[PDB]
Amino acid sequence: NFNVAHGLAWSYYIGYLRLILPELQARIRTYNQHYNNLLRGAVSQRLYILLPLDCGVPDNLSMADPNIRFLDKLPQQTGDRAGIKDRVYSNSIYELLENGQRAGTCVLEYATPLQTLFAMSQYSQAGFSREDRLEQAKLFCRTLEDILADAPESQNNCRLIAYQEPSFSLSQEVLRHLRQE
Amino acid sequence: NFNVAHGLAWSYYIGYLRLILPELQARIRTYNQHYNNLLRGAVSQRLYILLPLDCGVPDNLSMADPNIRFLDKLPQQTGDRAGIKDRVYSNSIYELLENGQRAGTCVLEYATPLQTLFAMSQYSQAGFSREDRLEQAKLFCRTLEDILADAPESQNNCRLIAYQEPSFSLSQEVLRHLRQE
Ligand SMILES: Nc1nc2c(ncn2[C@@H]2O[C@@H]3CO[P@@](=O)(S)O[C@H]4C[C@H](Nc5ccncn5)C[C@@H]4CO[P@@](=O)(S)O[C@@H]2[C@@H]3O)c(=O)[nH]1
Repeated sequence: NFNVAHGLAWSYYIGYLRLILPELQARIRTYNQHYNNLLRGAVSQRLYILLPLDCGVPDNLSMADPNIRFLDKLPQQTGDRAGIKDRVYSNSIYELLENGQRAGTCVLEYATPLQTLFAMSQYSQAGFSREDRLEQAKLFCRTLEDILADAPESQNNCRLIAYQEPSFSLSQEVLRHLRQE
Repeated sequence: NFNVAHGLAWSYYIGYLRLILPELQARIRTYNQHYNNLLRGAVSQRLYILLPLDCGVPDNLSMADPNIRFLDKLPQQTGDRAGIKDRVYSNSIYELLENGQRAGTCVLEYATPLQTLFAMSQYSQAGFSREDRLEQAKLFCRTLEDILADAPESQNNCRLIAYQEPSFSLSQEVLRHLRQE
C-alpha cells in the first residue's frame, strides 16, 4: 500500500504546509506584538507538528498531556480555495508546563492525515489492516521530511516530532525540541 | 499507483464529508430562514461537488464559468480537530445564471483533493505522470461514490458532478443535476 502515505504526505504539503508556512512568521510576529500578554514569553517561531506513529490523534491536546494547555489562537489566515471564498487556516498556541510552571510557548498541532490513517484501518471497506498502518505512518513521516528538505516554504519555520508510546511525556518531547533552538 | 486516489478518497470522506454532511441541512435551513434575501429562492439542499477529471481546479468558480457567481457563505461550522481549537469548515452559495437570469442557487465547490492530484503531477519529486493523473482522478471519483453509497452521513445531502472538457457549460451541467430534484 506504499502509495497511500506517499499521497497523504504530498497532499499535506500541497494543501496546507506550502500555503500556511510562507505567512507563519508574519502571523507569529503579529501575535507577539499586538495580542500576546505584555508580561509573558514570546511565542516561539516554527509550527510544531506531532506525528504519533500509533496514529492516536485526540482532537484536544490536553487529553495527550495535562501539561500541554491551550493558550490562544494566532490571527486566522483566509484565502479562496477551490471555490470556497475565505477558507480559514487556524492554528493554536499551547503552554508547555514543567513542574506546574510555563517552560515554553509554541504553535503546536497533530498531522491530521494520521487521524485519517487511523480511521482508514477501522473501516472494513478501506481494506487497510493495523499492520499496514504503522508502516504507512512511517512512510508518511519519511515522505514529509524528504519533501520539506527541498521545500522553499520550509525556511526553518517548521519542526516534525515523530514518537512511539511504549512513562512517556509529550510536553517533555516538545520542550526537548523547543530547547534545541 | 492505485493506492494514491484510494487514500485521498478515504481522507476526503473521513476528514471532511462525514464531519460536515450531518450538520449541512441544518446550516442551509438557518441560512434560508435568517440570512437569505426575503425575495430570493431558497438555497437548494445537498452539497454540489465538482469533479473535473482534467483536475483543473481554479480557486474562483467564476473563472470556470461567468454564469457561476458567488452569492453568500453559509454559517461557519467549527470544531476541535487534532489540536486545532475551532477549526473552521466554510461553504459558499453560488447563483447559476441561465440567459443572464438566476435559474438556481446551491452550495457548490470543487473536490480539493483533485487540485492536489494536479500539483503532484507537476512536482518531479512526487514521481507521478499526467497519464497516472487522469487514471487516479477516475479512481478517486469511483472510490468516493462507493464510500458514499454505504455512508450514513450521505442521507441525500450530497451530489457528485464528474465531467470531461473536450463549448461545454459548467452552469448548465450543475443546472441539469439541480433540476433532477
Ligand atoms: N474541500 C475541502 N476539503 C477539505 C477541507 N478540510 C479538509 N479537507 C479535505 O479532506 C481530506 C482530509 O482532511 P485532513 O484534515 S486529514 O487533511 C488536510 C489537513 C491539511 N489542511 C488543513 C487545513 C486547515 N487546517 C489544517 N489543515 C492538509 C490536508 C489536505 O487538505 P485539503 O484541503 S488538499 O483536502 C482534505 C483531504 O482530502 C475543507 O475545508 N474543504
